[PDB]
Amino acid sequence: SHMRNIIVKKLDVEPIEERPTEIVERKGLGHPDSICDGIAESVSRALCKMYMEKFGTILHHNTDQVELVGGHAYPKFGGGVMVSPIYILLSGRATMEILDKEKNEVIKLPVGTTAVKAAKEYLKKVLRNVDVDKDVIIDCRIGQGSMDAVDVFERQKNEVPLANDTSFGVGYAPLSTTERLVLETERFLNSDELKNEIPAVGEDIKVMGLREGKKITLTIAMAVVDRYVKNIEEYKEVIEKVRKKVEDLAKKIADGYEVEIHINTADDYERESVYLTVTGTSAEMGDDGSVGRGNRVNGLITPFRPMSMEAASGKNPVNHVGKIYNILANLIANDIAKLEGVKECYVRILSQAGKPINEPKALDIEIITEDSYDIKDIEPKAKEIANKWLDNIMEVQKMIVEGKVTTF
Amino acid sequence: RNIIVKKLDVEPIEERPTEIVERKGLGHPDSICDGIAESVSRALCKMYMEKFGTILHHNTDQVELVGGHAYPKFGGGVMVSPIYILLSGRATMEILDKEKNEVIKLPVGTTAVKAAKEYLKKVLRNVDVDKDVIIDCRIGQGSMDAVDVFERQKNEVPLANDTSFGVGYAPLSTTERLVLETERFLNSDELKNEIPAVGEDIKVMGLREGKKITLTIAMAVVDRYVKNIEEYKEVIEKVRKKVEDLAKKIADGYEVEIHINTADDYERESVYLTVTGTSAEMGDDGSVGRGNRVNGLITPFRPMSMEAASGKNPVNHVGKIYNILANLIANDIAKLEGVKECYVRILSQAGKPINEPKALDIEIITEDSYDIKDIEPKAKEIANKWLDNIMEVQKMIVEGKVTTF
Repeated sequence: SHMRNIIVKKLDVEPIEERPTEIVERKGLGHPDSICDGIAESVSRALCKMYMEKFGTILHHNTDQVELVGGHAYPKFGGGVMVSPIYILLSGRATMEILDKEKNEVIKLPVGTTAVKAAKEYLKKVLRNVDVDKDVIIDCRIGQGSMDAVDVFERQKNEVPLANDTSFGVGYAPLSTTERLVLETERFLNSDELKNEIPAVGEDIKVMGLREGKKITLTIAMAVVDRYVKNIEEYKEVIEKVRKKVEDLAKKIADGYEVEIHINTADDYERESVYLTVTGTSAEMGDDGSVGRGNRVNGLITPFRPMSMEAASGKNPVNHVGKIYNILANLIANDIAKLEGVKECYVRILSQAGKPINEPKALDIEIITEDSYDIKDIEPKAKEIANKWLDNIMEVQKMIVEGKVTTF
Repeated sequence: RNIIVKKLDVEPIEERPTEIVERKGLGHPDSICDGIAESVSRALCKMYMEKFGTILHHNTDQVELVGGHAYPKFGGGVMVSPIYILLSGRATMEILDKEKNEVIKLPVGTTAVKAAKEYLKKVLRNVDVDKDVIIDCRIGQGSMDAVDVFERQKNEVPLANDTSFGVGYAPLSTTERLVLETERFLNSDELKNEIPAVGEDIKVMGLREGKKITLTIAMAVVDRYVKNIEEYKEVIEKVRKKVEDLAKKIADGYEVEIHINTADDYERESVYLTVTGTSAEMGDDGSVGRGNRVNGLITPFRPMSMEAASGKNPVNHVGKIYNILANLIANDIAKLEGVKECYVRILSQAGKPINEPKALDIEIITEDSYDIKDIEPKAKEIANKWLDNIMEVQKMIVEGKVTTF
């Protein structure tokens, strides 16, 4: 009986698959932009766990500022050289010290050391061929603010925070064939199973998908680790080996479509100018990176779907509307898309400033129905799903801190 | 050429119930970074042209602003901690004299730091670039394979540096024009000279619901020009009236509400006061490609590209060229009779000439009682016209005749 501003509307347009063209991009884990997103969010999570240990609540912070400066290297067949380390600057702000006037005590939290440690551990986790001791410099200019113990006491209540702004979030489901193919391609090429078989495949993998009717062209930029290819011959074999595996993958999840696969199209086998790297990432020299310039929270870049321009990674998981709403929108859309009769679902949430974040000014649910289905039969199920997620909005916070949802 | 044209049968933008549009003004920390990034690129282009008569490889689309600290006060406050800015990205740092067998270093560092400081002085009137701002530089040499692609056919038609897409659309909706022109007006020299209290950090958000547009402005006020809270209120109300008169010009028929600095607390005198005219002094951070698209707007009800045009080289970086190109094509197609709305998406393939996109995608919402088959060939010609004159895009960018944010 709790009445929210939820809107369910029938959408009478062509579903995504029936539209003639589609363009989808994904920047893989080792791409400099995705490295920065990953670090930003890993630092946030680390700081959250820090605050939770000491106070049992999360204090205010935002670490959605991370700059990766390309290093210096000299790739060579058989093994190249890393000349200058990658430089990474951690920025943002985080609550550092707590002033307690009553008991006359001052607590200070390991903001800087936690941040640097978290960033370094994330790099070790994803980049197989980067020695973080010598190949990376992690610097930190995160602001260290103070806070009254009184406000900490209020935070420990863990009530639903009030929306500090009029902001929005957007999501949709399900993923189209192209979207699924782009996503799973990057995931597969960065899976441990494949790396074991083809160690030459670096983590800096970028996948572009172009659908023309029922034909999908995949264009892949794949950084090759030079110590695993002793000449151009072996380099070529890596490309064709990967190609065949991606062909097999496309036949599993995009059967019925015509699939074309292009890899490292900028290569020139004649001049021996190819996508060769020492560390398996263009972060080593070729390409710089920063936060919020790549994937959206659903892990994709989709100019045929609605996209928020806000960078979710590193944002305050407590009271940043944009981050929470973009994740929540994608969680709601995903569940509604499972409902019988729903072919396509779009969710948009708009906050009411001054009101709890789970009491939005408007939540729009647009549904393309399957044939012979009545939107009015779906609507009550859909509104229930939305209200359920809104009721459990604090659990969504936990999911983020526990890394159970993606921010890029 | 791979030019695709489609009729798009959806509700036009103005007829949609809800519309949200944002613009970050020139003084906003994110737009500062975008502007600095492009200023560095333009400067390096000029420097390379002077020494070699050609533009050498670079991509300075990386600028990080770490917020400083300040202490604003009625009549004039003071900075406490300087604003740290890091110039980053790629550039041709040196050339090898194979004949003399010596490396010759190019003035990238001095050129970049100078271009950065000059831009700040141009967009932030009340900043002291000596004590308020620190500008560091870590621009480095680009990879060997990237420079190779850049040099393969620079003399002919350049080869795409990468596989990327830009987007564009036309025309602008009433809400979009209102947001865009609101910021531009308040950040115009004519206005700021009239009302020196108006800082350049102006964020404008437009929320349309039906035929009602709520215009929300966050405007930094320069504290040296407001002696008290009363004078502060006078600035707010004076700007408000200016925006009202503007709304009557370009948003006739719409109920336009105007909210300025909604977080202000007049009782506690806790308002949007600044020393420098930017929230960069308030510990707020900024970086490149976190704000406006090349059309100058953030538009979730429109298609967008995540590529950041600012700082990228105007020679072979499709992430810049195609976003500018898509906008140019969209504008022309929108002029055609029968075209209500136009959407242009241009995809590259790394290694292929920039005038040979993997796909040049066009969508058109036709006016009522208009055939797409009549408009279709008109659209292709416009697209072909521009691809034939793709080198003019570089020219327009280097000559600073187009915005990147």
